[PDB]
Order: sequence, then C-alpha cells, then structure tokens
Amino acid sequence: ATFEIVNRCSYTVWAAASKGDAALDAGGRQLNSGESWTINVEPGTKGGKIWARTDCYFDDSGSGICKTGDCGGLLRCKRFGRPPTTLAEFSLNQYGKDYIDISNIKGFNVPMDFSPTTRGCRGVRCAADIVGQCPAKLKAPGGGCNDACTVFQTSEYCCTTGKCGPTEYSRFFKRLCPDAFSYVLDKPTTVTCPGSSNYRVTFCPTA
Ligand SMILES: [K+]
Repeated sequence: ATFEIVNRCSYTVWAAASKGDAALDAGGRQLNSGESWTINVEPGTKGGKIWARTDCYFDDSGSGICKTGDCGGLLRCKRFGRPPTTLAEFSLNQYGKDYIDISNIKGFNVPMDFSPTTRGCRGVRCAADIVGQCPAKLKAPGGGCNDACTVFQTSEYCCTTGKCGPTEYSRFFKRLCPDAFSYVLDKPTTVTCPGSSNYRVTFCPTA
C-alpha cells in the first residue's frame, strides 16, 4: 500500500511509521507546514501505526527527544511512541480486506484525517480541540491530552482483565471524536476497505 502523509498544521511535526518491532519505510521524517511524505508499506502488514511527534530535537545522527510521541529518542522509529499520541492504525491484506481506524486509546496530540485515496470505503477523522478542552488531570505538560490508563494505571482504565466499561474519561474523547476508539472495548469504529487500497493521512485537516 502507498500512504501519503501530509502536514497541514501551521507547525512542524515529525511523522513516524512503525509496526512495533520494525520501522515502516524510513520510520520517521520531519514535515514542515505543507510538506508531504509518501511511504510504501509491505502488503500483509498487521498492526501498523502512523503518528505525529511534536517539539523534537535531533542531532545529525538522528538521536534526540520529542515532547509527544517519542519512540526511544530516534528520528527513524522502530518502536511505538510515548503517549499522548493520536494514532492512525491499519492491518493490510487480511483475507482480502484492509482494516483502518483512528484511536485515542493512547491519548491525543495532533488532529488527523485518515482517508482512502482509492474507491470502496470511507475515511475517518478526529479534528476537535481535544487539547484545549482536556480535563486537568489528563493534560500533558509537554502538550497533548493523555488517556486515563497512562495517567492512573488502573485495571478499569487499562482494561487489564479484558472486562471494562466506558468511563468519564473515555466519554470525553468519544464526545469530541465519535469516529475514534476511546477505550479498549469501544464499539469498533474500524473501517473495512478493499485489500491493497492506498491512503492519505493528513495532520490538522481543517487547518
Ligand atoms: K484540524
């Protein structure tokens, strides 16, 4: 699959793409306002994620730190990023179908649209001012709005036993972004696309 990742924010983001134990394509890159990065993701990739990182510093060897979404201090991410991170998630070519979603399960940092550029399905978006409205206990100094599992580490918020319900904190995310996952056992907002679709991930889509 081809993913075009576009930064429509007025600020620089450092995009990242990983499946948890390996980079996808180059794994990360700086995107100034308006810049686009096209990556190729191998067919059959399960559990891929794309996210933005904010307020990064990197030296000439690609080592440093970001205030949101840092993946162990690397420009080119091999692992997933530290919350809070709005997540574009996908599994490709699973029995002839692609599955995509946006997730707020690891919090929110940057607004995002995740849309197919090929026919046969619809896109999803979370573009509300979650950071501005974020409850005080979830607000991350670095920027962003953490999920309640990250902050409080309870079995209920983290759904440790595979049994959990919605919470005041999950309902906050869901009210502002109904098409994104707000907790582990949320009614799925997963979209099913034809296998081998192509996609566009746009940061700050209403900017
Ligand atoms: K936006």
